[PDB]
Amino acid sequence: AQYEDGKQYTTLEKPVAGAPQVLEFFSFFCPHCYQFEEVLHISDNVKKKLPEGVKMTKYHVNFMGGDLGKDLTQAWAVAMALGVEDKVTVPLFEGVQKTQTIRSASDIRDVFINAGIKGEEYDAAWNSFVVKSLVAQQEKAAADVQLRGVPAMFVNGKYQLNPQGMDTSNMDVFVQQYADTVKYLSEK
Repeated sequence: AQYEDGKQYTTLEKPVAGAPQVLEFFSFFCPHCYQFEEVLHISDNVKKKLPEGVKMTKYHVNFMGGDLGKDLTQAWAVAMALGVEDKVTVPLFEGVQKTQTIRSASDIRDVFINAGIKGEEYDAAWNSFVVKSLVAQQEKAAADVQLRGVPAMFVNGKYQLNPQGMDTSNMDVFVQQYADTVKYLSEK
């Protein structure tokens, strides 16, 4: 066929029931993640090709960048709870990987303050049990699926994107292939 298991995707040996329809994992320490977000806009171009009714989930992971890696997972939980993902994703990536001004929880916080979320609002969110459960979810979802590397996308808890099996000579072509694949997997 044109899409083959082991080529553009792999199948999970141990399918994850009740998983989000399109589930994506990343880390602000992850260099391909930076690429995926700021150069390629993967999440975005996938959405543009998903059918009606399909929700997209994105989670941060702990296994990169030690202590600040966990801090980043909690802050992403804050971002999700407050609905400010789109206002912090870029300053977080650049603060971790470009300018390297993110070294502590306090620097993560500064990014939110600069993005216009209020101090009190952030600290309350930061400490809330709603953020605790949201952290728990991020970890649970990663745990369910063997997760040892990012970026990673899983469709219907069953299939995992395999970008190493796609051409990278042209970036636009890589994105569309990636996106079309998710759509195919989506419909399967």
